[PDB]
Amino acid sequence: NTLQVRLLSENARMPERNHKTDAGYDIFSAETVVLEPQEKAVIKTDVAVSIPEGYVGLLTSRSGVSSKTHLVIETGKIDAGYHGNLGINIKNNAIASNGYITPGVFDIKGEIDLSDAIRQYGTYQINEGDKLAQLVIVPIWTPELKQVEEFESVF
Amino acid sequence: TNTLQVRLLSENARMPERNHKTDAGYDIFSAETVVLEPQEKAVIKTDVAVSIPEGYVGLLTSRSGVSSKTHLVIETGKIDAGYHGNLGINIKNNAIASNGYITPGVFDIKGEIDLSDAIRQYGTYQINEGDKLAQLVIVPIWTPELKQVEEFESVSER
Amino acid sequence: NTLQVRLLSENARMPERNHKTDAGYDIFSAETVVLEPQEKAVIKTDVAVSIPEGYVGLLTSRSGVSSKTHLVIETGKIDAGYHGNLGINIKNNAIASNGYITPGVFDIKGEIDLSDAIRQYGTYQINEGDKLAQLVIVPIWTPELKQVEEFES
Ligand SMILES: O=c1ccn([C@H]2C[C@H](O)[C@@H](COP(=O)(O)NP(=O)(O)OP(=O)(O)O)O2)c(=O)[nH]1
Ligand SMILES: O=c1ccn([C@H]2C[C@H](O)[C@@H](COP(=O)(O)NP(=O)(O)OP(=O)(O)O)O2)c(=O)[nH]1
Ligand SMILES: O=c1ccn([C@H]2C[C@H](O)[C@@H](COP(=O)(O)NP(=O)(O)OP(=O)(O)O)O2)c(=O)[nH]1
Ligand SMILES: [Mg+2]
Ligand SMILES: [Mg+2]
Ligand SMILES: [Mg+2]
Repeated sequence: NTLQVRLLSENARMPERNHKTDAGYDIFSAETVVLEPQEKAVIKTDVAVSIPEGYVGLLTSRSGVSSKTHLVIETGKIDAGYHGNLGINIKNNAIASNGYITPGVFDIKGEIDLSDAIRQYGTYQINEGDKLAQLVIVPIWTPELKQVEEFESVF
Repeated sequence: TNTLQVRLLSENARMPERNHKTDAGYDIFSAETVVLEPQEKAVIKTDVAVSIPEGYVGLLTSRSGVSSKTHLVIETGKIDAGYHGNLGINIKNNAIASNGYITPGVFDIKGEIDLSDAIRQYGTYQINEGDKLAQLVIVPIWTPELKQVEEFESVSER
Repeated sequence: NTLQVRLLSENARMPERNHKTDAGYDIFSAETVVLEPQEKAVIKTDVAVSIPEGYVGLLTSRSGVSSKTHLVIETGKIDAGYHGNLGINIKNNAIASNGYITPGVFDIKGEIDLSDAIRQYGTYQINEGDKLAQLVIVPIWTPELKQVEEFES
């Protein structure tokens, strides 16, 4: 069995399962997005996948990025019927600077890069080609629902 | 197999929906109308019980639309097999303290503004009874016996 | 049908499957960590597991802790080939105190316990041995990727 991947642009990058021990496929950003404190965005990956029916994709966060930054990704559930552009549902959860601006910006590693503008402190800049998320595909059970008045089994 | 038993617990409850055979989960609806102000938490009653078979888990989780377009944050709940109680949606309005700013309207799960009966704080969401708020995705699980060891041995692939 | 578990210290505790009908294994903290508003930390469990290839661990939250407190755990993905100390990626999401301090601290149950110092309000204290998270293991599909110009059946 094989999983079809379709690159939707020149900025897209084939997801990578580097190590046979890895559970997921490394997902890359396909755009450069500046994300200020408390701001939400959907980072385009320019990647389409054709997941077979009987599975679900979990487009989810990386432990490193999650633990070292205020970038919060909401785990996306990829259906078999979705052949469109995979988006990373992200938010910069840092508190508003209320004024403090510095000539640098934070990256997904937590380190500081030189920036084109003097932007608010706690601003992250997601660069094109960044390992931003991972895709873990798991089998699903999708039976038919039967309404009963009582079950036949026993916070 | 190929059947999941569902119990509607009240007149406000609504049968979960698998719209498309291509969908991975079942859409879950709210069984109550809840006003939720900034930074407030609640557990939304669905008035729905399910009987998940042994060897599986339910993931009561968010919808991408609601999550991306609003400040409504659902913490993905893990529904165990043998759990026949009311499924609750673990929700929080993650909007910032609106200070004193109040408007005659409230936000819905779509992000749009509705006219309200009271003048509430800006960023207040109102979850309406019957709203498609979350989805239930059922996944198989591995629940082996645990063996404490001093050192790990290699293991064959699944 | 067995999973290898290694306890890495005296503070460690064997994960427990609560009713045996349950899907995950309750994980306990092996350390005492005081966590103030908006602070992030990785709570050591001092427990290693060897999950075989073809599975993923979901180190995720408990509904009680999650719904009753401001403690936010990001679900960690435990790969096969990770045989190290399992860490709980946690954050006290309580709002920045205005400067308010009380002689007590909040617990993972939401109740107030007396602490040795007068700390900021909304500060949580995770105690050694606290049932903090659970581990749910699910099978995974890791096929080979084939790039296409257009999708087929
Ligand atoms: O909360 C966590 C998350 C991950 N882990 C482990 C499991 C996983 O195998 C490893 C991190 O893997 P991820 O892919 O989730 N993040 P990252 O890509 O940053 O780590 P690495 O560079 O090693 O691949 O650390 C924990 O112990 N606790
Ligand atoms: O973050 C993402 C990115 C993409 N997607 C893709 C994959 C999925 O199949 C599709 C819709 O997923 P949801 O069911 O979570 N969105 P929603 O329920 O709000 O609307 P709809 O089901 O009508 O698309 O969009 C996400 O779900 N989350
Ligand atoms: O959001 C929800 C809604 C319902 N439930 C149900 C299903 C689950 O079987 C039951 C308990 O789930 P958890 O183990 O994750 N929470 P907790 O550990 O606090 O409760 P318990 O002591 O029963 O294990 O509550 C959730 O877990 N999360
Ligand atoms: Mg990784
Ligand atoms: Mg949907
Ligand atoms: Mg539990």
